[PDB]
Amino acid sequence: AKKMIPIDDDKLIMEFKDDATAFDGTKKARFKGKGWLNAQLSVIFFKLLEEHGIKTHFIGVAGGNRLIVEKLDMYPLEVVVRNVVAGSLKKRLPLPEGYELPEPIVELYYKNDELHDPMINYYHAKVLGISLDEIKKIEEIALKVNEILKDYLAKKGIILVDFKLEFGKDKNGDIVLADEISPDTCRFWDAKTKRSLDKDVFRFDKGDLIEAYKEIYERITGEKPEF
Amino acid sequence: AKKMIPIDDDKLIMEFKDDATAFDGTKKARFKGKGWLNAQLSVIFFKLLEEHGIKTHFIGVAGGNRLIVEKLDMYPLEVVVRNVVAGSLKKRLPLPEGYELPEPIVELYYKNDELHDPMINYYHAKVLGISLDEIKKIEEIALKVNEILKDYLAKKGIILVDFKLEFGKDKNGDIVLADEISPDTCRFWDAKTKRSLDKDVFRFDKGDLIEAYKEIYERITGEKPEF
Repeated sequence: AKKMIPIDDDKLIMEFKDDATAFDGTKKARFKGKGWLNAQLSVIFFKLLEEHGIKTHFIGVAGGNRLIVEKLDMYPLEVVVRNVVAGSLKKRLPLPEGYELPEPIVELYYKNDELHDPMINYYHAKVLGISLDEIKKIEEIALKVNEILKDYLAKKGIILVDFKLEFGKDKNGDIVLADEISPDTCRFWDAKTKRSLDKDVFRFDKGDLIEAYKEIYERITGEKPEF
Repeated sequence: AKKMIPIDDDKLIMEFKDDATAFDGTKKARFKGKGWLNAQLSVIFFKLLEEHGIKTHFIGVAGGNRLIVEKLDMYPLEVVVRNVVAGSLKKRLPLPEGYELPEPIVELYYKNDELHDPMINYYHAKVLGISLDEIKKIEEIALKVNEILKDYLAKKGIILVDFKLEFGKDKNGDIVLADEISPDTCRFWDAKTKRSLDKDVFRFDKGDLIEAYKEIYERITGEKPEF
């Protein structure tokens, strides 16, 4: 879905591709224009978060589907924030899809292909070299990001169901939001109909992925995508 | 492995059986005298913890393989403390069996047969009705229990690799250690040889289960079991 291209010690290129993968690599397809949409939406979200005082790796656009991003010492984590029950949570808590959580859930996943990205807690993280203070800072950022995105999206008739973040550390030792923010990494439901406007359309053949991602883009920007 | 028999609102009978189960019920066998050993060892450990100020459900012995225990509102948790890498941890962190942890790991598991007892974090626990203060108290108790047991066992040439606890709440709202403490619920390794003196002998056919459990009993008591 994405390619990283080194420029120097300070920055690199993050390039969004049209490739889509699901179910641990077993499902694959290419969607023309997906890269452009995910790149554009990431930029929109990064800029919004920066305005709200969230440090992100976003530096600038490099034309096409390319972003210039800050080089970081990456944490081997995927940080998932969940507002509504969906996806893997249904296999952890006996709650139905669509269940409204009384407060957000934050889950930490250890990025490790061989172990298939298992969930971890604060004690496992410490063994991996991540201090409890770092973990607390990471979850604090993720929860603030959640508030900003959910509020922003709700005013555009979209329910932020859940989303996945990655983080790294900059040269000052500050924790910086990295990776992407897109319909690939978030669950987005229409507020009126509850239908998926995200990667679940591809995961479960709910319709046309490109049309769903365009709809998100159009609702957010107020204009049709130019590509 | 165990049966619970209600007496009244204050207490019940916890009875230890000779049955052994492994790998989610797929492996079964009966070991003559296992119930007696697990009952006796639980009593020994409960008494030791009580002397060190740990609240446990232990009230008294009711002859044979029967303990009288306090009735509690049980938490739907299994709390696992790990000092040495073994078992399921090898599938979560890329560390070898026998790896010495820099500090103990505490894992919370949601007791739910349908979901196969998935691991959970503090956020999932809150959704299940368990406050962060309760979770903190539970882990504090578990970590203290760990120190007491590991110190006690090391002076008898046994390495406490890991163990599993359950807890409930008494009528005063205090958090009380429940279930059992035995070679069924702990990993015990000989300090000299590193060989299993616990349920792993049954799990992986490492030898005679009864002989292993007797050895633990003999090392702890200083005398051969009478049954």
